[PDB]
Amino acid sequence: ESRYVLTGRYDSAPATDGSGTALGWTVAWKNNYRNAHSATTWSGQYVGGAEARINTQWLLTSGTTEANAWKSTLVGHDTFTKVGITGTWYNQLGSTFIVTAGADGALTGTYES
Amino acid sequence: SRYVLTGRYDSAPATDGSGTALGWTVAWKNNYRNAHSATTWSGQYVGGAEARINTQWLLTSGTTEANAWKSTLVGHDTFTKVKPSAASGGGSAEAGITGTWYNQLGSTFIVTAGADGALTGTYESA
Amino acid sequence: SRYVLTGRYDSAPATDGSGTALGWTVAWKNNYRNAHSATTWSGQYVGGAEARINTQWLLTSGTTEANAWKSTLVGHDTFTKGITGTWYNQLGSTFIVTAGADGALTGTYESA
Amino acid sequence: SRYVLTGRYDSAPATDGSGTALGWTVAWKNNYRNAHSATTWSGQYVGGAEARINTQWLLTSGTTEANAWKSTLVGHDTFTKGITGTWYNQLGSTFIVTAGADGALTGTYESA
Ligand SMILES: O=C(O)CCCC[C@@H]1SC[C@@H]2NC(=O)N[C@@H]21
Ligand SMILES: O=C(O)CCCC[C@@H]1SC[C@@H]2NC(=O)N[C@@H]21
Ligand SMILES: O=C(O)CCCC[C@@H]1SC[C@@H]2NC(=O)N[C@@H]21
Ligand SMILES: O=C(O)CCCC[C@@H]1SC[C@@H]2NC(=O)N[C@@H]21
Repeated sequence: ESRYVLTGRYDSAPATDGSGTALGWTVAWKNNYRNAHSATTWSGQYVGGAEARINTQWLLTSGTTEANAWKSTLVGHDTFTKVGITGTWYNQLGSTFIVTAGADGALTGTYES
Repeated sequence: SRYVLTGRYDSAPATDGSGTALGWTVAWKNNYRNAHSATTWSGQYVGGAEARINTQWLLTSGTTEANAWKSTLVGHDTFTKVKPSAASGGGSAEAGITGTWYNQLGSTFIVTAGADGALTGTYESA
Repeated sequence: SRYVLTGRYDSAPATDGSGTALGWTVAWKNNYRNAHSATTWSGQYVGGAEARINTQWLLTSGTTEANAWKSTLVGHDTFTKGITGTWYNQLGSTFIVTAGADGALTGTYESA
Repeated sequence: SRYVLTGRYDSAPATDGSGTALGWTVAWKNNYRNAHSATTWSGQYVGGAEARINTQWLLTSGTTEANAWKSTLVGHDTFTKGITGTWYNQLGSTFIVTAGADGALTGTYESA
């Protein structure tokens, strides 16, 4: 019930100069049980090493009438650590991110809030 | 040139007049170029008299840690539907979203909405 | 109704056709109401036949730590009426501002 | 190396445990340098043992129309030391502020 489909993209040929790896993904907050009529997108980068991390900023847009569109979108920032990109990650809110990074640049997985 | 996109949309939107929430991502790598960055668009599909996809976006570039404070640009794009621009409105979000769109910069957004929440297609910035 | 705003702007902008960087804050408290929140507009002034102030804004409400993840709204406002004057945006809010030689912005904001 | 800041904050915040909404602006010009940009920080003050100011910010650079699409950076800064005082963020930047009884924020900012 708390898990939702995610899909995204990442730079499958990142710079070799110490730069992180650019990526982003989306969750539409509808599953077979619940629907919040909203979607969040996370835009960020993967930073490998001992303390592998995914540092992001996100936009959460809710479906609204035109009259309420001015307040349709929340903005925030999430940092994820692994429990490379493929794997199970957790953020500071305790949300769980299960992800697979295809060789073609695709991000597929699930998110649980 | 053209880059793959993938994303998600609310496949059972509200019926109270609210728009349909959606989002998608482009990694700016194809087989010809790589900008080492990705943009995510978060927004909603609005139907009716003036169909639009209204978005805010975040463009994150790969950077060193010292430069991570400035890795992300923010902006907003409004998309107008050009193929087909004419619609009765039947088909719900899938029909409303599916097709070719252009934003205020003249970029081209070609997307298919289906399979209960999936968005696929191509993006071409101007 | 009306709220105090204060801000800053680049008092010596490039002359290469670039706009003038600026920003201002409204804390949504006046004598009669308090939404326990503040909006900041970050943007640029573009002078011309039809002068414009193009902005992105962040609206942070005071929240508990538990609700801090959803404390901040983001959006964009475009204002129509160099900087000194009365402007209105696409929601019909009224921005009344004075640009000082020091880079200061002072005025009042009234949201539709 | 310092730049003037001005802003606003909620001078009568909720008493429910909520933080204090605030915002401020820096136009990046002083008497020695001008980056032709402005940053606005929007966020809230959280009192207590370890007080903090948690923010999101927008840095808008003056640009020509063609470059306007990339005019604005977005980020988040967390400051540690009431609001009046000397604060530093996670970059090592220094924020020196005075919170006025009228809801004003006045001070100087120095980026790392
Ligand atoms: O309230 C909704 O509309 C759905 C819940 C979304 C939870 C958000 S997405 C950004 C942030 N990061 C998380 O892990 N959870 C919140
Ligand atoms: O410069 C890059 O790193 C890749 C190109 C980014 C183009 C951006 S994405 C947001 C905005 N909307 C568009 O249609 N184009 C720009
Ligand atoms: O609701 C609040 O917490 C205070 C009113 C906020 C109105 C917002 S500020 C950004 C946007 N631009 C406007 O003119 N109005 C809204
Ligand atoms: O070069 C500029 O355009 C002006 C200096 C910008 C420094 C930025 S403001 C946001 C972030 N937080 C800081 O302490 N420094 C950077």
